[PDB]
Amino acid sequence: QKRAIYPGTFDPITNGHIDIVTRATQMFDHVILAIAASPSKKPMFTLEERVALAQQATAHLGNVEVVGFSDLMANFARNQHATVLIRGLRAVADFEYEMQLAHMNRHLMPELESVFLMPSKEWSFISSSLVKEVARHQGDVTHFLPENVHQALMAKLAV
Amino acid sequence: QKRAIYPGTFDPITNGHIDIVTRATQMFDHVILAIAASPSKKPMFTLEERVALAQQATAHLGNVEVVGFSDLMANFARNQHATVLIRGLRAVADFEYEMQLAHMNRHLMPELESVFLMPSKEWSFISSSLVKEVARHQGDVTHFLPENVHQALMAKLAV
Amino acid sequence: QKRAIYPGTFDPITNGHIDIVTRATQMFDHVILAIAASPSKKPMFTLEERVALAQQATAHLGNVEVVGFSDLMANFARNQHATVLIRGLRAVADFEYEMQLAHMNRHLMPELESVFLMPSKEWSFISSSLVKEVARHQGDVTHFLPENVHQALMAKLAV
Amino acid sequence: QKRAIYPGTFDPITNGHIDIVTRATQMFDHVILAIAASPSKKPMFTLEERVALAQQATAHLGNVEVVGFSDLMANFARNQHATVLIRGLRAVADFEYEMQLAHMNRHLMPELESVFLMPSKEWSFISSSLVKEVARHQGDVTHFLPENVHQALMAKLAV
Amino acid sequence: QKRAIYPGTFDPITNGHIDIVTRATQMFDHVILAIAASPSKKPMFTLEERVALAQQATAHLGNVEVVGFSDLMANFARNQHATVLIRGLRAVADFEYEMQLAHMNRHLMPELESVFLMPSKEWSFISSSLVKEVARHQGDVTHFLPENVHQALMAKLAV
Amino acid sequence: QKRAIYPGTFDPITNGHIDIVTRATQMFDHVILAIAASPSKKPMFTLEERVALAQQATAHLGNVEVVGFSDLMANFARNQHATVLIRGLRAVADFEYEMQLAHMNRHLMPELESVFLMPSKEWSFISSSLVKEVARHQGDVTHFLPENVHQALMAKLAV
Ligand SMILES: Cc1nc2cccc(O)c2[nH]1
Ligand SMILES: Cc1nc2cccc(O)c2[nH]1
Ligand SMILES: Cc1nc2cccc(O)c2[nH]1
Ligand SMILES: Cc1nc2cccc(O)c2[nH]1
Ligand SMILES: Cc1nc2cccc(O)c2[nH]1
Ligand SMILES: Cc1nc2cccc(O)c2[nH]1
Ligand SMILES: [Cl-]
Ligand SMILES: [Cl-]
Ligand SMILES: [Cl-]
Repeated sequence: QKRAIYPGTFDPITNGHIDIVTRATQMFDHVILAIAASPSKKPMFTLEERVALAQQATAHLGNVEVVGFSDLMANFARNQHATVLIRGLRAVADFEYEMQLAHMNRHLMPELESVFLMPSKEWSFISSSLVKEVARHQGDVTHFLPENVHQALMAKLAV
Repeated sequence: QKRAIYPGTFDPITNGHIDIVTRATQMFDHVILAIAASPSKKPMFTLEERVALAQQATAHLGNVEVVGFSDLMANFARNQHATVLIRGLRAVADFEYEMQLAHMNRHLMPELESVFLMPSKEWSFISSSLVKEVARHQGDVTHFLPENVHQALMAKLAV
Repeated sequence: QKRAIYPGTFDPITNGHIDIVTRATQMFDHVILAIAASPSKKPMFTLEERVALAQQATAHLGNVEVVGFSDLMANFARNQHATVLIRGLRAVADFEYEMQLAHMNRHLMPELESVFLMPSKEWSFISSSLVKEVARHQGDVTHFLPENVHQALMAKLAV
Repeated sequence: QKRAIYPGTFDPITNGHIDIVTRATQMFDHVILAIAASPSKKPMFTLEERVALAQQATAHLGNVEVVGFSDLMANFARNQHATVLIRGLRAVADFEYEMQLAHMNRHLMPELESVFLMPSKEWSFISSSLVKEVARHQGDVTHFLPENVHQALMAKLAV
Repeated sequence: QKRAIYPGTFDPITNGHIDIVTRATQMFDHVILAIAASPSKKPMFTLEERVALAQQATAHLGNVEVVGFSDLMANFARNQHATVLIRGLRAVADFEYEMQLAHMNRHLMPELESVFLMPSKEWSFISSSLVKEVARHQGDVTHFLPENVHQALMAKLAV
Repeated sequence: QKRAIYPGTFDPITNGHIDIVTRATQMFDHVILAIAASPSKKPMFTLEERVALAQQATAHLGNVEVVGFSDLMANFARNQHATVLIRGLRAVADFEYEMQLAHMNRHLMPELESVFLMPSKEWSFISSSLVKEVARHQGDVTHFLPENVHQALMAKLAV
């Protein structure tokens, strides 16, 4: 009945993302983990890779649905019959950008309510960007990623 | 099914608060607007005034319950069987303090989720303290308050 | 007599920019809207496009002069006999970068005073970057741009 | 023609304030240095002390007028026929509070423009409160104050 | 050879403080844990209580010296022949205020270097004030304090 | 005996960097100025150029060692037997990113203590990026760079 969308680039999905979507499923009946194509960010993993990684990483959560999209997130939320948009908040830079996004999304879809969750202390200082940078220099990021994602990141960089 | 609390001092309740609680009622089945006694900040309105003002200002919202409390926010939420704690986010200063409170509340009550809502642009720059400061110095705050609150504030300041 | 420069990339000029330059004209006798070439930012519109867009968008303001430039803004301000440099302030990230810029410009031209204006609430959460991103995904940005700019942005993306 | 007000508590006026008001006088025809009674913060110097100190410290500026006021900043600016309100910006904490005040002042007096000036690097880390705190604890604040203010502060602290 | 001071009110000392001072002892030969009398903030524990609590809580650290002081931090560091001043950084609000203090301390004592340490994620969201606030309102703060401090806090709050 | 690493891209090294490393040498017995290859940032100067520039710029400091590296900084610090990692803190954006880095480095090398220094007021608003931008537009940056670096930057841009 209550449907929420959790959009992001998820390049790749981290334990921080896993924490947020898990909390979302404890709050709403159905959660769409929505992976934006984000070509402007030149992602390391293709959209199809990121969807598969997230599907495996969230298979244990019964009310999570992983979908990729290139639409405007506001339209995609409407077309998923979502009335809640989930984002995790990490730092001041996040907050300020999320504010901009939320006000734009409110303009585009006024009945879509943006709600923010604060991550666990364990994940409050990591990001996909940071994890990739450490991995690019062969540092150990097993603690920060789902097993399947760590394998795929290692495999990716080994090529 | 989902019970949420929206705690604060509400000294007095503003249109920013009304915006946040209205958004909350569109998200959750039952919202407790929880008014802290907050003696340490020496509020302008008494607790009984603040509760009465907030009840009148939210009477049109069918699933809002206005309740006073003097306990720790987490203790009151636990006793009310609430699993969601609503907070509005205004500025960076908000965010950092709310981050603190959220991590403390997660420690005190792990089954309580803190969710942050974003106010309309219309109310993004006001607070109870700013409204009181302007009104005390003979500025016009009509636009920022429910009618009943505006009347009570004028009466208060006329001493 | 009092001459001010309002420099920026204006890729493209938004209603937020229009608000700032309009306020500038209410404060100073002559305002130079100065469009930096900004090749490092790889702008969507060429400098000649951006100048024409801004000229049309500000034609109703009698004391606005639109000029493009690739010089150091401090030298360009001196060569325009400007003693005030206008910038609009939006978020914390803006403020911190504008501070850096102002201190550098003060080093380069000590008699050029940098003054900052805060935008209307309506435009406090938009930017050229955000508007382009929404438009790239076919979202409606008519509310955020001058008519001529919206047409040109639509036309640009339709190719 | 252009009348600007520079309001504050100036308890006491520092070289940071002198820097800001000096820059203002180079921008606008007439600058009112407006000293708030500010009883709620319990100032160290009385209003008559603060006005006298500021007058002496700005006597070399021909187009500065030092005036005390107890009204709302917007009410005083309106009554003084000022169309510019000067504020100095120091840090992020400044910025966010000044943003609030600016939006409130625009609501209260739309014909009043808030303009923000940036202090010299020399004064970017001081405030009246910090200076008083250092001086009270037997630290050297000579570098941060006009001579007349430094003398009065020593006299005050000798009690 | 290197003497460092770690000043604060420590009202009361928390596991965050213990973390910072422990890291300091691993960096410098001798660390003075300097407890400010700080009457202006009206501390919950007296100075003699705060010193006694901190001594017990740091007895396992061989190169820590706990000392009370009522002078300016810079004056005390000079008199203790310390050339390093330790401060912990928690949030953005910390950072900006510490930046101020550091620039003032460099002016007052140029031969004193301010170094900023970062607390563990475990303690990154707590402070003495937050701990007192939670404990006063019947919240569990056992995890955040040394055992001896927890006992003294309970005793204090039982009044 | 006490060994510290000061890592960064140093593209090119500025007087701000010189201030930080100089302060580091006043605090620790041996300082490794470590220049990260940073190919993702597409540096203006090659690693070998940046090392030579930094060597010349720090030749007057007896206990500075300039080394380039492409390793993970945490591993490089271990392999240099460094137990302190120095970073200068400039703005809020710096602080938030440095926090992320420090927590990651603590995960990778728990006995490596990250310590932050606040730069002199003179250099608190400059960066390699800003200096390059001014130089690209033929503005005078002699005040911000060591002589040898200014020459090399001029030479670079003259080609
Ligand atoms: C892909 C995408 N970028 C956006 C930016 C703002 C609002 C939206 O709905 C957006 N969707
Ligand atoms: C009254 C009150 N102060 C708090 C501080 C932290 C957490 C809480 O739940 C609190 N409740
Ligand atoms: C194009 C341009 N970038 C600048 C950076 C700093 C100062 C200036 O005057 C600048 N002009
Ligand atoms: C004394 C005073 N407090 C204010 C708050 C907001 C706006 C104003 O103009 C104010 N004046
Ligand atoms: C007690 C005290 N307040 C201070 C403020 C600035 C610098 C210092 O060294 C201080 N010490
Ligand atoms: C080159 C490099 N990037 C890093 C990011 C995090 C930690 C490290 O140790 C790093 N080293
Ligand atoms: Cl209380
Ligand atoms: Cl007052
Ligand atoms: Cl004190």
